[PDB]
Amino acid sequence: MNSLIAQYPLVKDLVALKETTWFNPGTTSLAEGLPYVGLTEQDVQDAHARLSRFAPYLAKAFPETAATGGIIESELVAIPAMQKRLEKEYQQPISGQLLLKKDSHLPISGSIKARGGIYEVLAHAEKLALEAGLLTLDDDYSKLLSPEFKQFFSQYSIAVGSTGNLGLSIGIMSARIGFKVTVHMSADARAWKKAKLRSHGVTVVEYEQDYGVAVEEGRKAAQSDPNCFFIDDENSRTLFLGYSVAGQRLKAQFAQQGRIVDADNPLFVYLPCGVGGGPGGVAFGLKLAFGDHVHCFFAEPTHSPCMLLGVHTGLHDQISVQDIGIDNLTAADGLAVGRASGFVGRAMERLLDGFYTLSDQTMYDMLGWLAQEEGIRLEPSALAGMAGPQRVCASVSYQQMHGFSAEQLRNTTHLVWATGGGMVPEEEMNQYLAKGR
Ligand SMILES: *Cc1c(COP(=O)(O)O)cnc(C)c1O
Ligand SMILES: [K+]
Repeated sequence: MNSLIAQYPLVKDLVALKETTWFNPGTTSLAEGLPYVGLTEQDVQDAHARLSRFAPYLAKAFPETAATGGIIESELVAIPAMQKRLEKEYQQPISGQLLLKKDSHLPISGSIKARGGIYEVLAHAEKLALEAGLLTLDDDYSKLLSPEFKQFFSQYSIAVGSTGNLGLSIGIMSARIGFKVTVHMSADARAWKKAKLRSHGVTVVEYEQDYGVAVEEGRKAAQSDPNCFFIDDENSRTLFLGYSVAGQRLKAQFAQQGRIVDADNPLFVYLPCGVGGGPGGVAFGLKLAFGDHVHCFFAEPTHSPCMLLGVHTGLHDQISVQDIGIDNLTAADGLAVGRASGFVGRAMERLLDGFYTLSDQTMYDMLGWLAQEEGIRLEPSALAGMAGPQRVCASVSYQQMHGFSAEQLRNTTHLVWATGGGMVPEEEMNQYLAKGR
């Protein structure tokens, strides 16, 4: 701990809550890193194909998706006005072009969890219906909307411990399928989230104290309860694969928009990081899409640097931020995770270029500037990636490490991955806007 600090001087900066940037000196080629992921392009394509089978279902189940034929995807937009504002405010040029991926605006649940969380639920539904002999892979999955199917899914239950987007996404999707669903939340969690889940028929259970203990107790009660599936965001490869679908979806958007990614036109992507499933899965999908020419960076609150700590020390989930005296208290509630994933750090470290932290105030400030400059309103967690471009462009050592020429830097695309905000009510959004400077 001080034993850690002695071996890893960077840990002093973390304990001091200093905004920190760590470039990974151990990245590898895609070919060299792939064996360690434990998943393949075929696994990723099976996820695309599964979401395709569900498209006719989703188009009917969630009519908000009818216009996209039941595909759950988000806009890729250019934010050059925000680019200029960031350059002005932090006095660091951003080379090339700044873009924003609006996972904050995915349909159904308005966050990145509309990828992994929804996918997990649909995969579970499909597996059950297939094993029951009620569905085949060639069926029109619209049939899952029937009263008979709703009865069938009601014979199984799903539970989540989440006060945020994971619970919102899993709850909404599971209730529509017809599972019995329970979301376990602290009593202090925002009313609008509980109202929303309840409006969808989700049972929201609240705990006035010992919430973390409550979730562990729920997870154990489910562990030996055969028809309850308690979501495990620390270990689920299915969540990870659901997120990874973003890689080819993004590649297709770049192609449509006429945007090149190659050795002479690198893509740098900046991904907010909680437990690591979301950014890790997205990063894996990106690497399969773009190979060595995409460079991914994870972004965490200074009060919650669990993945940076885990990868930097090589301890991964064997260490928590609380182990080094950091409080895990942050306005970035989607990122307030004290211990990294059970598998993402080891799976992905060879394929991740860097990890950095930013303070709550920095998130609030940028949140305001983005509303002012681009008219896009996000939750604080979804601004973590927005600091990334200037961390990278400021670092000569990173650039020399990878051998970027000034011309490559000029032709770089910087993509900030926005992860939530679209479903946040006006009141809460106004509160976020009031906190920036
Ligand atoms: C889920 C989430 C993330 C990333 O979370 P992981 O726990 O790493 O999968 C980032 N931003 C928001 C708003 C989220 O809800
Ligand atoms: K984190």
